[PDB]
Amino acid sequence: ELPEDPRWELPRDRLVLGKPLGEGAFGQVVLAEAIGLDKDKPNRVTKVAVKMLKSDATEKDLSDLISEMEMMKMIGKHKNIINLLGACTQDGPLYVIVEYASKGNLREYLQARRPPYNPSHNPEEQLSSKDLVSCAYQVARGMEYLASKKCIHRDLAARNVLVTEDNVMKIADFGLLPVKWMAPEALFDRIYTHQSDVWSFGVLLWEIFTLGGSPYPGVPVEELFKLLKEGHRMDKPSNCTNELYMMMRDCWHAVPSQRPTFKQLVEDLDRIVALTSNQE
Ligand SMILES: C=CC(=O)Nc1cccc(CN2C(=O)N(c3c(Cl)c(OC)cc(OC)c3Cl)Cc3cnc(NCCCCN(CC)CC)nc32)c1
Repeated sequence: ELPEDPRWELPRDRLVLGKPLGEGAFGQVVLAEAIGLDKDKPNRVTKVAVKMLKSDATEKDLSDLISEMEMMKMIGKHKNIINLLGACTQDGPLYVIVEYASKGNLREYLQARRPPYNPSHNPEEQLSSKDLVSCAYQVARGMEYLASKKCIHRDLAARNVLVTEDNVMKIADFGLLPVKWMAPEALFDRIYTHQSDVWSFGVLLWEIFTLGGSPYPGVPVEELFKLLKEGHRMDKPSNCTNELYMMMRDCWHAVPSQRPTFKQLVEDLDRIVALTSNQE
């Protein structure tokens, strides 16, 4: 069986399992309430997300779940990633307990906040110019942290960033459609690096300032890798500054070594957030 780890072990009865949050590839996720997660305050209830194996699951799904958990232990804590909070490993089925993000993925969040095409049946308040740039900064901070711990994401996109109740951006699914976020060298040669994540961040920036737009709209998968070699880049979003468009373009450098780092992107975005007003 799985060995115990008392750094992360929470008893099974301390977890009140709630409604489904989504069905992942490795397993199913559910909303839950953890009693006495902070052992200093044992009478408190904390809303958490809980990952478990599906009904029709195999030995490969178990080892991938265990690998994700163990990877999350090593990477450590940061405000702008989904953090490991605990695990139930002993009594029966494996539960992996992580932070909960009540507002869902960044793409749907942004799409819902478009002016009333807005696909949501429940629209929300429009995001200011400073809010959009702040979102990019936080996502860059998370990636800066992940990169500093030698973690290569391999699928950074607005759909894999989650948003908390307090509107904190959190990188999701980092311890493991998609071709349009891949750098040419990842798409062609399967070479994933921190620089290929930087390319992906550029597509994520374009998602932010299109309020969750589909990149390369109407472009087939077969056409894209040719068009990227020819030097095609996405045009500036209608409601985007030239500075922020230049940042996307720098992320989309054909030569990987010429892309900025997340360290530098965080510094550039820090300056732009200060220079951007809330009145816009
Ligand atoms: C819009 C849906 C949406 O974004 N769904 C979604 C997207 C990605 C991931 C999930 C499921 N889930 C994980 O996989 N997460 C996750 C993550 Cl990101 C992870 O990467 C490090 C590792 C995990 O297990 C080890 C889990 Cl469970 C945690 C999580 C946190 N908050 C939510 N809120 C949905 C709260 C969504 C509730 N919505 C109403 C139906 C709000 C619009 N969902 C989480 C759901």
